[PDB]
Amino acid sequence: SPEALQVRDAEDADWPAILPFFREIVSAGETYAYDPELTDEQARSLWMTPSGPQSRTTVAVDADGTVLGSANMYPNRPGPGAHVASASFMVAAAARGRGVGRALCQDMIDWAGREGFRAIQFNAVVETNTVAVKLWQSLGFRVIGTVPEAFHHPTHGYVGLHVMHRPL
Amino acid sequence: SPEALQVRDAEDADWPAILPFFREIVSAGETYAYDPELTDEQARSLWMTPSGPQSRTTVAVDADGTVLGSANMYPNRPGPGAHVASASFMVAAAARGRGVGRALCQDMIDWAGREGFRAIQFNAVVETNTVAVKLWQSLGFRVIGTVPEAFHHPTHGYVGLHVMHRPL
Repeated sequence: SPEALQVRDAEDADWPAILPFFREIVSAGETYAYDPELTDEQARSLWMTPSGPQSRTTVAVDADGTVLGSANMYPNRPGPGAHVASASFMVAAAARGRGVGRALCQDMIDWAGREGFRAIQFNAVVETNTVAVKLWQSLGFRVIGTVPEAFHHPTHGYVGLHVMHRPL
Repeated sequence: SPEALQVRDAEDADWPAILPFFREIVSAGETYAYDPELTDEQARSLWMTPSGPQSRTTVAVDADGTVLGSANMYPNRPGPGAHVASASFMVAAAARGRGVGRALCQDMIDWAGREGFRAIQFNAVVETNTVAVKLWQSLGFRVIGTVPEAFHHPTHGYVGLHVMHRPL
């Protein structure tokens, strides 16, 4: 339920529940471009946020504490680009249609605002991932442009990658 | 001269000549967003291409073998995005206006073609860097879109970052 769902900072102990989401996403090959052969520990380094720039990892949990999804958020570029945040999202297949993506992204937008960022950018949103596209649009993001044929989809062939942006 | 200029694979021994270019670019803060405090060896790891995916680092040299500039080139994204190449360029301040950027980029386009890439993408081209923008346009790249106010320029304030693309 919406009432049972919480987005909170990820704890180190949540990583084993997040890892299979990552593996599902690489296997499906429909939403994000990753190296297919990362170690568990390489994936953890990319996803979990170590203490010490303006970065965070969250989990969405149900009322039993079961992890349903996760987000991480960080400056999109360093130095003179660091005022623009970005983020990535993973939702458990079993948890789709429960508003988990929306909750994670809204929480991320609230975080970016309070942390002083001026905007949020998603560098590559697969154009066939229309659930994500439409969800991000509903949360204020727009397509800046689309790089054509930039992603090989297993069913739809070479498809575009949107760059999406939201001011804060 | 054009005749004296060669683009060739970088040798390990060229790195000390390339390092100051990197430092100049970070210091000026006008063209690329980098962490300002990378070690020399972190910069080398980011720039020089180790053996073992579809990546290369070049130097432009004069007839005495003096390094005038450098490029590196690689897949823009892994896995299902790996058919799109990207690249970065650094030209010595003292070597500007000698066609070094053009030579490095043409060589990169020729490489990407022979290595089988389907396109080239530049993720972030500062909109005020019009020498680069116009040069890339002259070599077939177009602006896909511009992320507004994504880069803090020391004179022009918050300015856009173009995403640029060329088919192969």
